[PDB]
Amino acid sequence: VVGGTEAQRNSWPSQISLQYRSGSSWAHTCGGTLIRQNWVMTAAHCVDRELTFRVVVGEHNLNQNDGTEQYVGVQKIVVHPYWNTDDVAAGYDIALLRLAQSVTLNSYVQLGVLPRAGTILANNSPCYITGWGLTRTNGQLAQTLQQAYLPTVDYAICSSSSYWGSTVKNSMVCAGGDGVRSGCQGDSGGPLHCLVNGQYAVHGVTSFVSRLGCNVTRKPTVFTRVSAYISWINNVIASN
Ligand SMILES: *[C@](=O)([C]([N]C(=O)[C]1[C][C][C]N1C(=O)[C]([N]C(=O)C1=[C][C]=C(C([O])=O)[C]=[C]1)[C]([C])[C])[C]([C])[C])C(F)(F)F
Ligand SMILES: [Ca+2]
Repeated sequence: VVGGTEAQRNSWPSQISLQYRSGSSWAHTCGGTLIRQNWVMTAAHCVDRELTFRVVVGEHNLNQNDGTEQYVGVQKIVVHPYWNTDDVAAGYDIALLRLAQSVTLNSYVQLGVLPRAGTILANNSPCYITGWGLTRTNGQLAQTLQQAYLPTVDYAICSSSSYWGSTVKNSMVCAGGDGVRSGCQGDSGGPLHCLVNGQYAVHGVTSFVSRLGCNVTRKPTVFTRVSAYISWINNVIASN
């Protein structure tokens, strides 16, 4: 997150860290959202890769023992069947991960609230991106979980030529584009939390940014629209 602030440790309890094995160690690669005690929602591009993964729930600081983490294996990966490798603009950038165990819930570990199917946010709706991604274009991961306020940019504006044009589809959410705040590498797969009728729900799965940088004016961060995939999600869970 470029232009982030440190999240309180109990603000975003559905955020997870998706990590890959690196020798003797584990490295954060993507975010995700805990959606069942044994299921995580992330981006397809995070997991359509030759890596071995684990999930950390109750994670705040990637570099320090928080005393709240649960570390769990990834047992099954279900990428959306219409995802195309290395092709974010074609959409379908979503995957579900069945965890090797069911995590226990607490103020640091909660299921993400998902929107009802079909729900679309009014332009300029209040949302926060969260994650440990780069804090500057070509920078480094955050240590502590970051948040940034990214108001939505509706499809009509976002798909206009001054914004993303035809790159953006109606199965995506755009948010931000102020030139200061954005997602950046390592935020991918995490939640976009939007406040509607007094409740935060996870409306987006972080997907991609501009070829010119992370924080680029009129190039909002782009997310998979969760509410377009409710039936898909439910079918995967029910079949696995
Ligand atoms: C995420 O944390 C990360 N996402 C990305 O880096 C994604 C994954 C593929 C590359 N990518 C990008 O965001 C890149 N953009 C594009 O590849 C792209 C831009 C424009 C168009 C188009 O048609 O208009 C098509 C593709 C940029 C250049 C890095 C963050 C940024 C959410 C992780 F991948 F894990 F790093
Ligand atoms: Ca930690």
